[PDB]
Amino acid sequence: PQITLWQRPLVTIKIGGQLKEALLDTGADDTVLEEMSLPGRWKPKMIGGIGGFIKVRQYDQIPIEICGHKAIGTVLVGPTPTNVIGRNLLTQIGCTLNF
Amino acid sequence: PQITLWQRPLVTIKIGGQLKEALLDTGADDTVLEEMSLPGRWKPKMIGGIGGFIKVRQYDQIPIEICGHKAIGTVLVGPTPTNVIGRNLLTQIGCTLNF
Ligand SMILES: COC(=O)N[C@H](C(=O)NN(CCC[C@@]1(O)Cc2ccc(cc2)C/C=C/CNC(=O)[C@H](C(C)C)NC1=O)Cc1ccc([C@H]2C=S=CC2)cc1)C(C)(C)C
Ligand SMILES: [Cl-]
Ligand SMILES: [Cl-]
Ligand SMILES: [Cl-]
Repeated sequence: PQITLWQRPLVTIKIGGQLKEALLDTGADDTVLEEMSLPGRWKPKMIGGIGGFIKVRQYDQIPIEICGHKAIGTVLVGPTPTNVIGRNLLTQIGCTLNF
Repeated sequence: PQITLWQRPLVTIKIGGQLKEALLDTGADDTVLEEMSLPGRWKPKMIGGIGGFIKVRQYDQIPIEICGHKAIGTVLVGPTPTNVIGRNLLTQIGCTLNF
């Protein structure tokens, strides 16, 4: 698809069999979701945003569908204000910025 | 241009007679720059991201040039950890996400 930016670029993702809404964010290195359960072991990560730093749980090699495009990669889980899909997954689904 | 997302999508902007580097951020409603002087009226605003909120000054109708493309819009100025170009200016240079 081609997504213009007059509204927030919110898309449906699927992860762990569940649909969620998430924001496609080219300004984010990483993908970070609101509290949820994921399988396996996690590692610690501190990520920085506009307001400061939060601690999140890092899960690797997680399957996630983004607008129907399949990806498998690192998902961070923590107290984010919204679900955000960052460049780690945007690259997997072949996203670019164009003007 | 077509901008890949293997790396952070940094561009040069011209604003208030200054050249600055900024991040093209489809997840940002607003454009926020580190402390700088701008002409004209402003009003205070709180903006939120990962890590919580910061207080910024909101300047309206500011001319900016981004990768050779002229636009005009609201620019927020304050203690942001990095310069971000948000959707309010990305729309004006005809920037889209594609995959
Ligand atoms: C390299 O680290 C990162 O990629 N951080 C990422 C990130 O925050 N990077 N930044 C992109 C902006 C994040 C976000 O689009 C992400 C975002 C957060 C909240 C919301 C939407 C989108 C809902 C709140 C509504 C309105 N909020 C915003 O639109 C704000 C803008 C006012 C900035 N939008 C955002 O803050 C900008 C940003 C980049 C770097 C840094 C750091 C540099 S040094 C320490 C931090 C801070 C902010 C992230 C998501 C993993 C925490
Ligand atoms: Cl990844
Ligand atoms: Cl504007
Ligand atoms: Cl358009």
